[PDB]
Amino acid sequence: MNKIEVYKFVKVKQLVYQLIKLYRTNDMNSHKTQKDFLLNEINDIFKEKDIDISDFITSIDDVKLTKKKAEHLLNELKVYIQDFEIPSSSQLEKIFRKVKKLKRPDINLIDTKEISYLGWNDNSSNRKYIVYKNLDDKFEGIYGEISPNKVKGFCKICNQESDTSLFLNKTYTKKGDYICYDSFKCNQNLDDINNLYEFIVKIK
Ligand SMILES: [Zn+2]
Repeated sequence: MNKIEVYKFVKVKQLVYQLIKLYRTNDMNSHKTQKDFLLNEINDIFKEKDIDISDFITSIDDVKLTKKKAEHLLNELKVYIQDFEIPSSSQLEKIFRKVKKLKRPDINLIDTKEISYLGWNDNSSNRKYIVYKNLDDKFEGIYGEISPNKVKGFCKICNQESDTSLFLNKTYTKKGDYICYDSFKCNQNLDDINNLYEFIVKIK
């Protein structure tokens, strides 16, 4: 309501580092239009949700900004992040109703302001489970086979280069693609939940 999704925070962060790239070019005269662009993208992410960010905007509009100063201010923003809600045991069991033996994720390994989706591996069946909220704000889930033999490439969820493996959904006729073996690393890269929805749609 007065907070933002984890994936929007990843985007805000990506925009702040882009500002630093511009500042690294010692010629803000040529890059003024880009600067105002970046600043307005960050602000709009908060305007949508009625959060006052005219403050952080002022703070970051400074050619002498660097990583450290940015990170502190960004960490101060973490307070506005809508945490990922992890389903109860019965909700999880219902999502994966057909799975008789369901390995649960380790809640100690999970920071809920750092995930847009919950992805965890069951190495004993070479499986990955993925849980998320859909467009109607309700839980969905999928699982599939993922080989532990990783190959470097573009993850088809977050679109970045990572240690990836082929995730095969049942849908046999198998549908799938290469994704981050480690979904927690993926979630640090994922700047648009739509990317996950489009992956799901194409393999489901
Ligand atoms: Zn990824």
